[PDB]
Amino acid sequence: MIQQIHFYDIPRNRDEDDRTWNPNTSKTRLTLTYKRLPYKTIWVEYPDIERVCKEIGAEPSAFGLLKEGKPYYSLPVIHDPNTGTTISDSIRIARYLDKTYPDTPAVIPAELEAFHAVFEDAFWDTIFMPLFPFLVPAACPQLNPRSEAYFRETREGKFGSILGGKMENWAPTGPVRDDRWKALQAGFTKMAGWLSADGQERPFFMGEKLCYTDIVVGAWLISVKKVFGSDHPEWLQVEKWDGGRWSRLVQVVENF
Amino acid sequence: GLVPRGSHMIQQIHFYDIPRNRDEDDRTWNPNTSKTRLTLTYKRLPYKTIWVEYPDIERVCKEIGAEPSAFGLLKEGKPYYSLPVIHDPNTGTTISDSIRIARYLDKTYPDTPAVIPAELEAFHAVFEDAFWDTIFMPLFPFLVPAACPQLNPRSEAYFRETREGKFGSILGGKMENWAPTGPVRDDRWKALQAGFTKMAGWLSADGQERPFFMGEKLCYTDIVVGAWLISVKKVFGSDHPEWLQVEKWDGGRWSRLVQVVENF
Ligand SMILES: N[C@@H](CCC(=O)N[C@@H](CS)C(=O)NCC(=O)O)C(=O)O
Ligand SMILES: N[C@@H](CCC(=O)N[C@@H](CS)C(=O)NCC(=O)O)C(=O)O
Repeated sequence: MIQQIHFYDIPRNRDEDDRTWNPNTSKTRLTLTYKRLPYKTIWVEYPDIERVCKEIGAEPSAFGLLKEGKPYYSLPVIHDPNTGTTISDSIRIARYLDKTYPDTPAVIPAELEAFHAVFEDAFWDTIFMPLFPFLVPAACPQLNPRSEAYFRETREGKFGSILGGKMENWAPTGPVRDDRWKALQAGFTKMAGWLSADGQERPFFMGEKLCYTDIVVGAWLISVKKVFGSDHPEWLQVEKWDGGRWSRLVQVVENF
Repeated sequence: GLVPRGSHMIQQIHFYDIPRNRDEDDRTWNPNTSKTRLTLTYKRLPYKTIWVEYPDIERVCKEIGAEPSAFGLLKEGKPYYSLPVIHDPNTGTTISDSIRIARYLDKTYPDTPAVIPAELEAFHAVFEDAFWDTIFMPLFPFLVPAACPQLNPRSEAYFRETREGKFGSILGGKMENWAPTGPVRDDRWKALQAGFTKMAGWLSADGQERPFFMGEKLCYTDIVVGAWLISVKKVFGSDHPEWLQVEKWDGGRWSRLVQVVENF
């Protein structure tokens, strides 16, 4: 028995039972629940993140990734009162939870680190960029007004010219939305090919044992399902892609 | 009297390789066949090399029962027959594609050091796609224009035609225009540099400097990287100023990996 970990999450404008949504933060929430570690959520809205980080003393995760000159403060962040430690960046948190609690199933063993880093770069071009003009426009009006104004302005300032300016132009219903939906499906099919490269259909990257890179894929899937709604026609298609493999993974991480 | 018992020693595996225009001992060079050559020597299995020119590869593959490795890589409707191929007379089995060859050798010779265990298969296929983008495409306008004039005439014509016909249109036309000395070569060299630093960054993602992707143990993934570096060295020459530059990339990681695969 130990104290509840402090898990800093980003809310949308919904009641608390439905307030979690974010892809990156879900990596850590799913890491905590896989390890069955007790936690409480502490909600921080987008425009308050760096201030809230600076006050509890969590490091930034990257540098100049929004404004070239200043560090990038992000969620997830955990504070573990059992050790007094504050950790930011979902992968740094996972290692922390591996080392602090060896009883829990290890998620990122040393043997996985370089291959998972390969995956993060593969996943960026293959899944994240095809998915971005879908998830981001859809999550934006779900935020409360201050969060939406910060989310819209920062993400339009960064990905704006690469996609078509304002978020309504990213995937507008028509030939635009059709082509991007195609390239998103291709990316998931490419990713299923990695999983079946030996001629079999393993459930997880390592085989039957699950690790952090399965959590990562699940976190983004859980985000799309939470943001679109589990009966949205575009989520219902994702459920069927590649033999329903993505549906099986979501089932796995939901039942952690 | 006394009469021989039949020996049961491991017979030389037949390794099908692509020559260049040099004598026997400097005849290997190719990065894909090097994957399998290195897999054989890492496992310390006996093998002999059979030389096949590029335009003869398909005929040889069909003659010996080697399946194609892909579909439509050169002509839209046509199977792509490629080297490396081994034929193992110890089992009568012919295998194509460096990766399938690695699986066959792991399985058939289980007392040799394992190179592609099952728990690596999906991560390694991720790597081949990430490696294609960040290493292979930047490297292509350097390695192919240097290798091409080193081939025997029959392979030279076939290699120039097919590679220019497939890639030249997005690299400036004919091979002489892919990376000519001057700013074009220099900007492509920077892209290749950054590709390798991206790859070194994978290996240092935990803040440490593991020698191989897994840690202290090498696997098939390190062999793939070494085969491509060994090919660059063999084609450019060990004293080429550009090869000497690669030896100083990323704190010398690739030089150390080349050293590793050279002493298999
Ligand atoms: N690489 C980080 C990504 C964290 C991240 O980018 N989080 C975003 C949420 S989508 C954030 O909080 N950014 C702060 C901001 O936008 O101001 C991780 O995996 O933890
Ligand atoms: N990636 C596969 C394919 C290797 C491959 O494409 N080999 C080339 C040599 S560079 C080949 O034999 N191609 C024959 C041709 O171009 O006709 C493998 O590792 O075996």
